[PDB]
Amino acid sequence: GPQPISRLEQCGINANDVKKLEEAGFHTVEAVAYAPKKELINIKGISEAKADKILAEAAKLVPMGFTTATEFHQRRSEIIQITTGSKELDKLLQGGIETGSITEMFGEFRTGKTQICHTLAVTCQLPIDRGGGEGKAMYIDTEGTFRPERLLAVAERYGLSGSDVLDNVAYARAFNTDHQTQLLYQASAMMVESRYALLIVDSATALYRTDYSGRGELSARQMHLARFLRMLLRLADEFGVAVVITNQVVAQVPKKPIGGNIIAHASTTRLYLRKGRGETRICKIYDSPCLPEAEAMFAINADGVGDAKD
Amino acid sequence: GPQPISRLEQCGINANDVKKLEEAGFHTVEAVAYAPKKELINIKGISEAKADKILAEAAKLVPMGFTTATEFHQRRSEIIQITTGSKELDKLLQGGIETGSITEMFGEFRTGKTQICHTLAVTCQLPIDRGGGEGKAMYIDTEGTFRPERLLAVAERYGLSGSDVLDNVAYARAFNTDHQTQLLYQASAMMVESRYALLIVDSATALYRTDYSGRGELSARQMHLARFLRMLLRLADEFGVAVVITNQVVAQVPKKPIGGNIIAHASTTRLYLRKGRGETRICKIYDSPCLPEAEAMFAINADGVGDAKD
Amino acid sequence: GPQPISRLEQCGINANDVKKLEEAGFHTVEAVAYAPKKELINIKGISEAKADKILAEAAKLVPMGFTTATEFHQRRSEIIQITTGSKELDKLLQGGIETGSITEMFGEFRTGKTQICHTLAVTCQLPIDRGGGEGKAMYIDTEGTFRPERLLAVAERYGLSGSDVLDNVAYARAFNTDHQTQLLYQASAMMVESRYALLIVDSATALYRTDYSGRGELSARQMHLARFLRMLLRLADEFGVAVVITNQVVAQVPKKPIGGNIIAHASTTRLYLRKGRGETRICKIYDSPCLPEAEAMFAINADGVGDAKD
DNA sequence: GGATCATGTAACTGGC
Ligand SMILES: Nc1ncnc2c1ncn2[C@@H]1O[C@H](COP(=O)(O)OP(=O)(O)OP(=O)(O)O)[C@@H](O)[C@H]1O
Ligand SMILES: Nc1ncnc2c1ncn2[C@@H]1O[C@H](COP(=O)(O)OP(=O)(O)OP(=O)(O)O)[C@@H](O)[C@H]1O
Ligand SMILES: Nc1ncnc2c1ncn2[C@@H]1O[C@H](COP(=O)(O)OP(=O)(O)OP(=O)(O)O)[C@@H](O)[C@H]1O
Ligand SMILES: [Ca+2]
Ligand SMILES: [Ca+2]
Ligand SMILES: [Ca+2]
Ligand SMILES: [Ca+2]
Ligand SMILES: [Ca+2]
Ligand SMILES: [Ca+2]
Repeated sequence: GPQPISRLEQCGINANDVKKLEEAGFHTVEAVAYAPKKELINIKGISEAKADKILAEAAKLVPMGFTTATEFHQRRSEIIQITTGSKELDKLLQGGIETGSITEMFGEFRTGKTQICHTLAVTCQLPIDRGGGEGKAMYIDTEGTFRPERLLAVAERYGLSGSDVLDNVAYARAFNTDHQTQLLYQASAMMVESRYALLIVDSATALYRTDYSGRGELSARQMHLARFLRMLLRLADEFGVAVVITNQVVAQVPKKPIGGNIIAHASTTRLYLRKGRGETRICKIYDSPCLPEAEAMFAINADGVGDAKD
Repeated sequence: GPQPISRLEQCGINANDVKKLEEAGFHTVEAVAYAPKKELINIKGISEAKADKILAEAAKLVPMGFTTATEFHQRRSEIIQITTGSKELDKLLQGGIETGSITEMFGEFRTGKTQICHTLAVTCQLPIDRGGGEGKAMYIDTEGTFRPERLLAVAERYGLSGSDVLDNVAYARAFNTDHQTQLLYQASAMMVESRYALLIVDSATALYRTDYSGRGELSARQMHLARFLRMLLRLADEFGVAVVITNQVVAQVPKKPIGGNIIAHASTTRLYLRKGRGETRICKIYDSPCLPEAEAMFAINADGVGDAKD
Repeated sequence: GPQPISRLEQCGINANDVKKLEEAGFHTVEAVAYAPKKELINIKGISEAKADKILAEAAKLVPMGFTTATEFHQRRSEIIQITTGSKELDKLLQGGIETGSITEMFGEFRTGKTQICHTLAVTCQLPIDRGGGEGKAMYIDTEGTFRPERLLAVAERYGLSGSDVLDNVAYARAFNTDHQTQLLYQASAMMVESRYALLIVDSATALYRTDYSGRGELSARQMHLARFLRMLLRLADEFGVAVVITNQVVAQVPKKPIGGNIIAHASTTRLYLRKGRGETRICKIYDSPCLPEAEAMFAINADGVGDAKD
């Protein structure tokens, strides 16, 4: 895991400065080592003469320099992949939902974006031997569509105790794009105390359509969204968590997701879920750096996402 | 219930600013805490130096941060669900129409969308022990199809006095999509004085088809509809009311509702009502985050929506 | 290849000064001969009386003066051009990706910018007879989208041993625009020990959008980007390497790359990759000093970039 | 013993 920022005290930085960084939003040596000098200068008391030291001290602990592709490949092969609850889907994602990267599943209504985010909120608590991620879940909602009774229905399918599952899911609701980005700063706090394995934002773009209405507000909403998606990338790098965000679609004037190019570039995996028949949906890999563009065929059963009981 | 915005006076904000917010459309601390900084800046007198304070003061009263899924589940289990007037329907919706979320029932003509909205306007006044919601009703109409004589016919079935029922239903007619959105701002006013348990918009999209005619006006009508549906979500969150909106259908060129993706995403529950035989209709769950896609079989009797008297 | 800066010791400069230059960022006589007097003065110990000598001594070894266009043309005709993995693309680039110049491929998501950078990371190790570049690869990533399993899939297609290929690719991740420019200084170190044939930055502008947010920060981000792109040009001139950088696009408010004029001028070749159908993309020459503006039609197969298997 | 001037980018539905 990541080293808490209090470790920096043992290096030459007084607690007055460290406690100035924790108030800014840094609760981990990684989060400071990743930050550029410009952000440290931007703190009310962190003078230039300090930030140069803080950065040079933090870089001593974390590896910034190069490495051969072998160490990366060997380390990457040990990355956790949370099971989706569907053998057909994991066969498509080659194991499951990666961690340390941003996955985005978009699709027309009813296609089960919130349902996948609900099983993932549970299976991410399974032991690694069972495909899970061995950690708590973190569910930021922007719709009011968080239904814990759907967490129990899948918790019982996997044998876990419904009591503990509803205790290892930290829920919060965003009421506007400002609160939504603010909950991420409070998220970095909680993520250094307990171990989280999955952070969910559902939906990641639902509030941006309405908070920025005028045609002149469009360039400002994509840039506010860009910082939000970058904040999400910082949590994945620093905490080794798995970020799953949910998008919405729009008609090409056939379905095409919203958010624009800023979200299509930032996302590493895009899953396009369309409805098939009855309760069986069709997930297709829209974008990925390693998976071939293919399709699967999962379902939405009374016990969460599963396979098409045909 | 929600705290009126005058409570904010006891914190450091002068009445000149509070009375500037009430003129904007905020009559509740929640409605201010949910609003983003951008909207407060947009008021004629609320400078940046104030909005940062107003937001930071309002957030002290209402909970914005995280919480475990247990507190949510325990609190969610105590949510009110208004009876539909049909045992078969409540068995489908698992208790009745939820509050604090947007329910949408669409369907071909005659299929009883206005009739369901008429019984709901009455049963939402029943005591909670009888399945109701213990509160007044709020009926925005965009068709002229509000018939109070149908409110009496169901008021007498439930034993309530027809006099009081027609006194606890606040009716208003929208003549265009602008007036329709304007009535919501006057709705937040009335909802903080009295206690409302149900807000109805029938129909929610009937006026959008005609107010925006040209093919180039389509992107502007979906965005005006997006703000309207977001205004509806703010009332459900802030006032804990139950929003029921009515849609229309169109032929796939078999029935498919209008409004597009902006209304399908925003709605949490979509009910598809088709005609069966005689006076018996068939409600089917088109979209929901917790209910399985099933069907029921209600009817339209002389005393409102009921069960198929077979 | 380029002469290491220790060769300058055999001329009249003491090791104290040379070791002062290597700490600055010069590890090659060329890199010193190219540097202006102003930069040498800027070192903590290199007085004016030294820099004039160091420059005049370095210029004795490397050719700075004029030459006829014949020697250049004869020498230019012997420049290496790394194969893209697609016969259709090499026919467009007339042989492949040039070395000693900055190539930039931009395009909407999914269009295979990271995939091209992945095959190029492998084929640049092929012997020159097979179209490669006979050298190691250098992959600076700013997205976390470096997938070594895609390096193996193309390594096996070309018969090379997957073990050695993942040993000749030096990977590093940039977490902000400061670290990104810092990795170039550590790159000049490694490039004088081993022989590199290709340096990759993917993406070259992804971090600049977010690190500089305010409208007033725009003039400072283009200038920080200008130095970065100049650092890239110094590596191409001094080390004879091939620099391939990846850009992102934005909507004209159809696709137009970001970075502004500073990156459009600095780039010598700009390739515009759009999606065609299925797995077949379309690369078009946006800017080049010698190639006509044409298009090709490659693909993204399970073994990397290739030709459209039609 | 004794004063003085100059530049630089960025998305979005609707029957017979
Ligand atoms: N308990 C359940 N058992 C079976 N199916 C269910 C259950 N709860 C919901 N569903 C089904 O799951 C689907 C709802 O999916 P979900 O709520 O994830 O959609 P979504 O992509 O979030 O949509 P939107 O854009 O409207 O928010 C519907 O088909 C619904 O019938
Ligand atoms: N008093 C009544 N007793 C019995 N049935 C009635 C009564 N009033 C209306 N109905 C029936 O209810 C149906 C009308 O339903 P309703 O007005 O809710 O339709 P709707 O979905 O709003 O339609 P539209 O799209 O045309 O507005 C018809 O079948 C009509 O015969
Ligand atoms: N192993 C594979 N086999 C076949 N196709 C693949 C494979 N891995 C990825 N792809 C395809 O390659 C494309 C991804 O391209 P790439 O990752 O290079 O895009 P990009 O230009 O970097 O995008 P972005 O801006 O999102 O980073 C997708 O169409 C994906 O389906
Ligand atoms: Ca949802
Ligand atoms: Ca992407
Ligand atoms: Ca009606
Ligand atoms: Ca919905
Ligand atoms: Ca990429
Ligand atoms: Ca150029």
